[PDB]
Amino acid sequence: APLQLGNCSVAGWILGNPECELLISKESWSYIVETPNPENGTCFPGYFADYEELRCQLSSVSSFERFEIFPKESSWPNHTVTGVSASCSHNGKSSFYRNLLWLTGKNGLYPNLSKSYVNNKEKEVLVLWGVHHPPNIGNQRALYHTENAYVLVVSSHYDRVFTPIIAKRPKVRDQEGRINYYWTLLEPGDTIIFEANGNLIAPWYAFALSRGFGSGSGSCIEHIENEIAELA
Amino acid sequence: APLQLGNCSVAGWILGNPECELLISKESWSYIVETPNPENGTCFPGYFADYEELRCQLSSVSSFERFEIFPKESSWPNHTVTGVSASCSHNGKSSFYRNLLWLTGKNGLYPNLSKSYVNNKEKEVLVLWGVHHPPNIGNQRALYHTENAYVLVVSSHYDRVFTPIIAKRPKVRDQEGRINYYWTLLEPGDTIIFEANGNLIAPWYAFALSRGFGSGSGSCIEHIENEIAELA
Amino acid sequence: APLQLGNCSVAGWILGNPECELLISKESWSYIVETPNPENGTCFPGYFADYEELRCQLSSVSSFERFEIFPKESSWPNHTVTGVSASCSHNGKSSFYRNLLWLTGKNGLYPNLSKSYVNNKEKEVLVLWGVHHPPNIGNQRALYHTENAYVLVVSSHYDRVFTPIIAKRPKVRDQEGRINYYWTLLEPGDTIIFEANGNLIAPWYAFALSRGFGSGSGSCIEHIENEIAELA
Ligand SMILES: *[C@@H]1O[C@H](CO)[C@@H](O)[C@H](O)[C@H]1NC(C)=O
Ligand SMILES: *[C@@H]1O[C@H](CO)[C@@H](O)[C@H](O)[C@H]1NC(C)=O
Ligand SMILES: *[C@@H]1O[C@H](CO)[C@@H](O)[C@H](O)[C@H]1NC(C)=O
Ligand SMILES: *[C@@H]1O[C@H](CO)[C@@H](O)[C@H](O)[C@H]1NC(C)=O
Ligand SMILES: *[C@@H]1O[C@H](CO)[C@@H](O)[C@H](O)[C@H]1NC(C)=O
Ligand SMILES: *[C@@H]1O[C@H](CO)[C@@H](O)[C@H](O)[C@H]1NC(C)=O
Ligand SMILES: *[C@@H]1O[C@H](CO)[C@@H](O)[C@H](O)[C@H]1NC(C)=O
Ligand SMILES: *[C@@H]1O[C@H](CO)[C@@H](O)[C@H](O)[C@H]1NC(C)=O
Ligand SMILES: *[C@@H]1O[C@H](CO)[C@@H](O)[C@H](O)[C@H]1NC(C)=O
Ligand SMILES: *[C@@H]1O[C@H](CO)[C@@H](O)[C@H](O)[C@H]1NC(C)=O
Ligand SMILES: *[C@@H]1O[C@H](CO)[C@@H](O)[C@H](O)[C@H]1NC(C)=O
Ligand SMILES: *[C@@H]1O[C@H](CO)[C@@H](O)[C@H](O)[C@H]1NC(C)=O
Repeated sequence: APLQLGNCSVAGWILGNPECELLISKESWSYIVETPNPENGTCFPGYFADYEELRCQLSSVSSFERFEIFPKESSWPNHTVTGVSASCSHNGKSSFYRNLLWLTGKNGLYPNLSKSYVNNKEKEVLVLWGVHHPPNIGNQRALYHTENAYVLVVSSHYDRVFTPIIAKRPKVRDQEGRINYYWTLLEPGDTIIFEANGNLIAPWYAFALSRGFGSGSGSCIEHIENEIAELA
Repeated sequence: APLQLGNCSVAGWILGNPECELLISKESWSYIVETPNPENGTCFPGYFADYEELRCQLSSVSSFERFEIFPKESSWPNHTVTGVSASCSHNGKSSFYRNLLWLTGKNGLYPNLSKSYVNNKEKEVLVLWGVHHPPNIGNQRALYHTENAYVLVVSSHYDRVFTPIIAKRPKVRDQEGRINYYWTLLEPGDTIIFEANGNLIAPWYAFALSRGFGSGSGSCIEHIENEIAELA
Repeated sequence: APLQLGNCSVAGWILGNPECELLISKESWSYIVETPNPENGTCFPGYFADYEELRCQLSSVSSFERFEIFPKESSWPNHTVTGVSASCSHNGKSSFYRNLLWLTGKNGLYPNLSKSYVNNKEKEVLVLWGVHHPPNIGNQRALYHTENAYVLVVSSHYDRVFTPIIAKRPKVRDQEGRINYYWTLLEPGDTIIFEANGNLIAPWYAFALSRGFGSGSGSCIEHIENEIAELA
C-alpha cells in the first residue's frame, strides 16, 4: 500500500508547506510515491540536512501520528511566533510551514530560549527545526537585535551546535537569505533540549512513528542489504 | 566462518567494554554476528563517529592482531592515566575501556600532549580515540584546570580538529556528560600524530588488520556493488 | 561504452594532474575504467571531499564539455596566478593541476577576492576548488602576509565556509603541508560565488555535464536502487 502524494516533495510534506494539501487521514504505508521532478518542496529555499536518510527512515511506516510538541500560545510568551514570510502565499496569503515557528525578538534584545520535551508517546519521535541565515547583519539585528547568536540542540544520542553564516546568495524565490533544516529521532524515554539566543526556527509539531519491522536501523544501506537479501 | 559475539555491539568489542568477555584467540572472519538489539556497547554513552563504516571496514578480515600502541607506564609520565569512571562496574569495580586511556591533569595546569606512532606492522592499523565533553565548566576545570582546550589529530590522509562543547544532557546511565569516539585507518609507512591541551582520551591499544581481498576500499556502498555483482 | 583511463585516478583526471595525458576528444561514457590501485591521483596530497559521490555523479554521462570559467589573464590582475609547486614535474618541470589556480599575494597584503560565475550552458556545471593548509604560520605569512584567513563559497543550494588549519603532517611526496579539494554542482540559471581573504585555490576550468537519463539524483544509493531494480 504505497502512499499517494501530489506535486510535492517529502521535505514539503514533513515541514508542512501550505501549498501541499496532504493533511489527510493517512496512517501506515509500504512505499512513498513522489514525483521524480517535484516542485512544491521548501517555501524558504535552503539546505535540508540528511534528506536522503529521511526518505529511508520513513520508507516503511506503521502507525503514524502528528501531534503538537510546543504550542505557540504557551511556549513562548516572551517571543514573537508570527515569523510569517511572503516567500509563499496559499490563497495569496503570506504563511509559513505549519509544523515550524520562526521566532523573533520584541521590544528589547531577543530573550534567551530554553525549552525541552520528554518523549512519552511510546514511539520514536521525529523532531524538525531550522536555523536562520540572514543575508546581512542589518537584517539579523532587525530580527534579533544582535550580530552574534547560536543554536544548540541536545539529546541522549545527538548533540550539535549550529552557527549562522551571514552572507548574500543569488535570489531564489525572491529570497536573499536562507533557512537550513535539521532533524533527529528522539527515543522513548529521552528528552530533546533546545537552547538559543537567536536565529532559531522552533519545532511546533512533531511526528510519532511506530515503524514496526519493515526495516532495520532504518538508515539507508540498511534498506538495501535487506532488499538484496530478499532477491537472494 | 562468522565471528561469534554475545549481547555486545561492535562498538563495545572494539573499544574494549569490560562487560564483554570477547578476549579470545580469534583471528580471521567472514561475517560478524551481532544481536539486532544489543545492550553492552558503550560504557560512557555518546556518539560513535562513522560507526556504519567500521562495520563495513571490518565486515571481512584476514589476519587480525591486537597490540599496544601507547603504553601507560612510559607514554604519559606528566599525566594521570587512571581516568576510571563507575559508569560501568565489571565485578562491581569501576573501570574504563581496555583499549583507551582517559587522561587528566595533576598538580598544576594540564601539561601539553604531543605524541606520535609510526606504522611498521606491514598492515593497516585501526586507531581509536575519544573526546571528552563536560556537562559543566566547573567539571572541565576540575579535570584539566582550564575552560578552553582542543584536540588535534593528524596523519597523511586524515586531518581533523575537535572542539569540546560543554553542555548538560539528560542522564544516560547516570552520566550528565558525554564522550564521543573517532577513528581512522593508518596506512603502512605513515605516522599518526596526537596533539592536545585537554579533554583527550588517548589510544592505548590498536589493531592491525590484514583485510585481504574480501572487499575493495572496504567502505560501504563498496561492499554492496560487490554483493550485487555476485548475484549477477 | 566504458571510458578508458590509464594508471590515474578520477581525482587526477578531474583536477588536471599533468602526469595524466587524458586530454582526448572523449565525450559520453557508460562506465569509468580505473586501475584498482591507481598511482597518479593528486599532485599535492590531501583530502578529496565527497570523492565517492563524484564517482557516482559521473558514473554515466552524455555530452561532456571542458570549458574555461575564470581566465587567469583577466580574472585576477591583483593576485599571483603562478602558484607552481615542484610537488610534481611533467617533463621534470614543476607544474600545477591544469584546472586549478593557486593564488597568492604580491607587494602588500593579499587583496580581498570577490568573484562569481553564472551558469548559462544549459547544463549542470561541476566546479572544483581547493583550500590551502600551511604547515606553519611563517609559510602562511610568506604567501598571504597574514595569519588569519577564510574561504567562503555560496550558491543557491550549497553554502559552506572553510577554515584553514595550520599544522605539520608527515611528509607525503616531500610535502609538509596539504591541500583539500571541494566541489559542487551548479544548476542552470544559478550563480557560484567565491569570497576569500587568503588560502584559496581558485577554479580555472569547469565541466558541463548533460548527464541524461542514465541515473536519478546521481547520488550513490540512487545508483544502487536502480541497479537492484534492473536485476529484479
Ligand atoms: C500536479 O500538477 C498537474 C498539472 O497542473 C495537475 O493536473 C495535478 O492534478 C497535480 N497533482 C495534484 C495532486 O494536484
Ligand atoms: C507550488 O507549485 C506551483 C507549480 O505547480 C508553483 O507555481 C508554486 O509557486 C509552488 N508553490 C510553492 C510554495 O512552492
Ligand atoms: C519573560 O521575562 C520575564 C522577565 O521580565 C521572566 O520573569 C519570565 O519568566 C519570562 N518568560 C519566559 C517564558 O521566558
Ligand atoms: C544567553 O545566556 C548566555 C550565557 O549562558 C549569555 O552569555 C547570553 O548573553 C544570553 N543571551 C542574551 C540575549 O542575553
Ligand atoms: C546473552 O543474554 C542471555 C540472557 O541473559 C544469556 O542467556 C546469554 O548467555 C548471553 N550471551 C552470552 C554470550 O553470554
Ligand atoms: C551489560 O548488559 C546487562 C544486561 O544483560 C546490563 O545489566 C549491564 O548494565 C550492561 N553493562 C554495560 C557496561 O553496558
Ligand atoms: C614533564 O615536565 C618536565 C618539566 O618539568 C619536562 O622536562 C618533561 O620532559 C615532561 N615529560 C613529558 C613526558 O612531557
Ligand atoms: C599548548 O601549546 C600552545 C601553543 O602551541 C599554547 O598556546 C597552550 O597554552 C599550551 N597549553 C598549555 C596548557 O599551556
Ligand atoms: C600503466 O603503467 C604500466 C607499467 O609501467 C605501463 O605499461 C602502461 O602503459 C601504463 N598505462 C598507460 C595508459 O600509460
Ligand atoms: C605518476 O606515477 C608514476 C609511477 O608510474 C610515479 O613515478 C610518478 O611520481 C607519479 N606522478 C605523480 C604526479 O603522481
Ligand atoms: C586592484 O586594486 C586597485 C586599487 O589599487 C582597485 O582599484 C582595482 O579594482 C583592483 N583590481 C581587482 C581585480 O581587484
Ligand atoms: C576582506 O573584507 C573583510 C570585511 O568583509 C575585512 O575584514 C578583511 O580585513 C578584508 N581582507 C583584507 C586582506 O583586508
